Amino acid sequence: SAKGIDYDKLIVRFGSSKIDKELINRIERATGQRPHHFLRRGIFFSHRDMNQVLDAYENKKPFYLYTGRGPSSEAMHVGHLIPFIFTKWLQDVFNVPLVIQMTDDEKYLWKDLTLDQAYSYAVENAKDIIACGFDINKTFIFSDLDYMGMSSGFYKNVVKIQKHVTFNQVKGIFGFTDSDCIGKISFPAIQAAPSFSNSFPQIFRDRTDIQCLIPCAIDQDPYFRMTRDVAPRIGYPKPALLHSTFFPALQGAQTKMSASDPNSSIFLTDTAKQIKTKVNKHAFSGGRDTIEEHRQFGGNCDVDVSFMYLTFFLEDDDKLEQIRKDYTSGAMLTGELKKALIEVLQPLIAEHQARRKEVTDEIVKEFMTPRKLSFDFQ
Amino acid sequence: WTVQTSSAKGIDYDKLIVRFGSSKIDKELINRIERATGQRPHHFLRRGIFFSHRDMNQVLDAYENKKPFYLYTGRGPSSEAMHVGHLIPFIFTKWLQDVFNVPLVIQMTDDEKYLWKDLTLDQAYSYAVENAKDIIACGFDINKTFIFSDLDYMGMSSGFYKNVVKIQKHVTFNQVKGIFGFTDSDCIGKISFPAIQAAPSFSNSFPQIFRDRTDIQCLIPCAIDQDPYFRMTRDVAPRIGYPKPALLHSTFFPALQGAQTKMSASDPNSSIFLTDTAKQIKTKVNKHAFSGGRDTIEEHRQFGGNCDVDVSFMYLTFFLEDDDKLEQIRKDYTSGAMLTGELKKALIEVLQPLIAEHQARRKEVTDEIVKEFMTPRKLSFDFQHHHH
Ligand SMILES: Nc1ncnc2c1ncn2[C@@H]1O[C@H](COP(=O)(O)OC(=O)[C@@H](N)Cc2c[nH]c3ccccc23)[C@@H](O)[C@H]1O
Ligand SMILES: N[C@@H](Cc1c[nH]c2ccccc12)C(=O)O
Ligand SMILES: [Cl-]
Ligand SMILES: [Cl-]
Ligand SMILES: [Cl-]
Ligand SMILES: [Cl-]
Ligand SMILES: [Cl-]
Ligand SMILES: [Cl-]
Ligand SMILES: [Cl-]
Ligand SMILES: [Cl-]
Ligand SMILES: [Cl-]
Repeated sequence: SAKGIDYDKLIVRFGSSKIDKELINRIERATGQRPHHFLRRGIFFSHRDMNQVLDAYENKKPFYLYTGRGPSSEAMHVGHLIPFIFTKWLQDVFNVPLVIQMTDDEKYLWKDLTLDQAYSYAVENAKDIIACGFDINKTFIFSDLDYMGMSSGFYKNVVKIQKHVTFNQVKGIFGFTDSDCIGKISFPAIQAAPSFSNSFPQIFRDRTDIQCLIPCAIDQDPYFRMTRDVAPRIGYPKPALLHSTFFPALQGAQTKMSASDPNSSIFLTDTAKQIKTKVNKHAFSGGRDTIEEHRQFGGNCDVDVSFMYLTFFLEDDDKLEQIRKDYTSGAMLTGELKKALIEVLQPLIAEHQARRKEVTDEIVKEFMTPRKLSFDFQ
Repeated sequence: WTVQTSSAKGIDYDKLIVRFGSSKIDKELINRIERATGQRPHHFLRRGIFFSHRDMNQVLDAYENKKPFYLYTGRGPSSEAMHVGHLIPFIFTKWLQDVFNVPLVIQMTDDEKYLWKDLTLDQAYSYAVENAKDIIACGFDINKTFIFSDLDYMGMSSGFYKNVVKIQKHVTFNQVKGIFGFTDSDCIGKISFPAIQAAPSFSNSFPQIFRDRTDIQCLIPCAIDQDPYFRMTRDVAPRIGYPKPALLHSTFFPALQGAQTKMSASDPNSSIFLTDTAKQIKTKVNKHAFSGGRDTIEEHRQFGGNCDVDVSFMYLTFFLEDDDKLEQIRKDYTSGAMLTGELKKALIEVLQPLIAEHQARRKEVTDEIVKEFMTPRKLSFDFQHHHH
């Protein structure tokens, strides 16, 4: 479907629960802040135990944030930023510590990479993540390869989890086969491990009762569905989830943007010209065949990739609505909608590149150094 | 354990060597060890207890060309209960360390036991520490040996987990399915554990001790039941740029009721535990050690005893140091001149001081000592690793 995938159905067959006006109102109530547009516009549409997190936050109880990034390469696209942009907002609004897993071991196992390459992509991607604005005093960005060997609790949990997840379970959840290397088969435990606070003793005082909130693209849910199942089996609380939709590929919402097909992506390193070019020449249009027909029948926002992008990056709700109405009425031609998006993306990407340029190795190193964060858990 | 576990003579090891594709330790190899070490080869070697190997000549070539090599063996801490059989590989390894003068690495697989058994991480780990005491009691040099818990070292090593992952990358579920008989129903922890046992075969898993060196020859002494793990390790090694580990296989220490089984810590009276009192040792031998003697004393004087099925005699071949006395007991038992009671009495006079001495040495292992042994650190050996 050109309308993108059916998320309402995805929620159902996934067992998650939808983020309704009720939950969005509570989030605004508890925080006293207007909810981020990702929630208002349905971009972050699903969740698991978000009310629990809210209860905890409601009663001054602690909780922490956790997301990850598979460093497949030094090239990242705007799609990759969505969950991070949101996680950064969550960190500022709730003012909690954040844990960001860089699965360099995952990509070593799955791709034709060297340990050093994989590790090197984590460090490089971390600069982009730091460019999103995370507070150096409230966030630990770690590489699985490095951290496994310098944590008195990370591996211990990986093992616990490994004892409670069978090969059948992962064949059924992730689709592994008898031909997959043992590394792949047991990897899910690595990604599940950061859901438990005692995986990070340096930041949590050996405590294991701290609520964990995991914001992520819906495609990561199977790992945490599995995590939540074992949490009780090993005496730990279930991590909560906040699911986001996929950022659409240029060719159409039928697919999500993917570094695999570079033609469907707008990279964080693309020049202003390349951005303009990819949008004009490749962004699927919900507009009409001829401009005459466009003026007459108007465009279809529900399948127009450029409009969808504005939904993610145009913050002003009024300007977005105006644009929706004028495109739907024909008052605006896809060429203008296109130009409107381009004027939003170019600065968004240029600014990001400017931020990235500021994060030095000394800075990346501190972010990645296991340490006590400016929080007290006693 | 597959063929011969029915015969009273125990497993057929020469037929096991062919199956496993290993090499038999013959007189040439034994004499080469003697010439290379300037020592009389340990009796386990002289008597065929350590009968098989893989690349031992490679280790010897390296040693003779002044190249270095290190030792690697391990223990699965199923419980605090260790028996006489568990000492065999350690006693031999301790001899290998003194004789060749090389660093030693000993893996305590608490994670393996946590995976396979009904234990808590703290239990498994404490078993590692306790067992570590008995192992230290075998006389290992604290300046030449590093004993580590898996649960501990994994989380404090810059090279261990990396090698485990490299190994995990080159071993398929199918591969371990056909080697260890794993199945779709096992936990993922087990499926991949073989990589944990494989990892210490490579020197860069111990950066502190070998200074990031990646080419140091490794010798693994163990009971043949551990070979599968290393047939696998030897396979992946080249695939990941590392040298293959050499091996020295030992036979199984017999269970009291017969060489049909292997002495297992599960059967309290199938073994002579290191904690047993003099009286308990005496009792176990006389009452439970399968006899190769004849049904009646008359048949015995006429047709003599059978040393190939007699458990007490098998134990003597493992612990009676004096070759001549062992032969005399063998000759006399076979001729029927000696009764099983007398043979039994000889073994008891050997086992009691042995176990007594071990229990006494183990009492000398203070908390601080076990800690230093398990603390990653540079050992009394230097390795040069130059590069720009
Ligand atoms: N009946 C017997 N007769 C003689 N020696 C025996 C007997 N039963 C056990 N052993 C030796 O004891 C050590 C521990 O083996 P476990 O199976 O307890 O422990 C285990 O489960 C191993 N996977 C632990 C391990 C980890 N890495 C290693 C490297 C080499 C040898 C062993 C290991 C071993 O040295 C073993 O050869
Ligand atoms: N496995 C994810 C990265 C990741 C690890 N942990 C996470 C937690 C939340 C979101 C993503 C992650 C990927 O391949 O991209
Ligand atoms: Cl609603
Ligand atoms: Cl309400
Ligand atoms: Cl690839
Ligand atoms: Cl010979
Ligand atoms: Cl033999
Ligand atoms: Cl058990
Ligand atoms: Cl490799
Ligand atoms: Cl008589
Ligand atoms: Cl140098």
